[PDB]
Amino acid sequence: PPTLASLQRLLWVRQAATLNHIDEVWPSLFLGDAYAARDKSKLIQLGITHVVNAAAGKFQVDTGAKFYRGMSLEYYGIEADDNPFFDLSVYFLPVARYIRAALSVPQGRVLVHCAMGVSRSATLVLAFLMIYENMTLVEAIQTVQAHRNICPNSGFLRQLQVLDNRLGR
Repeated sequence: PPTLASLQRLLWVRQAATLNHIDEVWPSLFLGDAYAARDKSKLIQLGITHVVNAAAGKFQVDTGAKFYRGMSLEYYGIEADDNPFFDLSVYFLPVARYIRAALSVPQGRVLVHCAMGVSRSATLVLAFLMIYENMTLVEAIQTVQAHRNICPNSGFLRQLQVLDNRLGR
């Protein structure tokens, strides 16, 4: 049973010098930023079939279904703030399920992005791994963090612990 400090330490202890716009963090599963989000072309390259906008909203990364018009891809918008007091966890299961049914598609290649792809979307990716890849939070992080610097905020971490916990039992 880890403490917060241990996770944050971990989140610190393993971080490369730079951060890219997108990153395959798991087979057919990408963590990206809003730049990569609107990078229609690389999207094409990568063969993304599903975009998870965890920074969705007119007041945030307002890409929506319309931005991808003509493009052969499906969209999920989650109107979340990167605030410790924002309950991302209410999105934890449904998104795990969304991402799951996608990757279950042969072509299934999912992008999960927020603004900078390190916290809000990072977190939703974590939960998915714990929930559907049989991982734990630390394992999730070590796995994910092998390809992309991440750092869910304290409250998102606290959110994950709880999830780790429900799953422990």
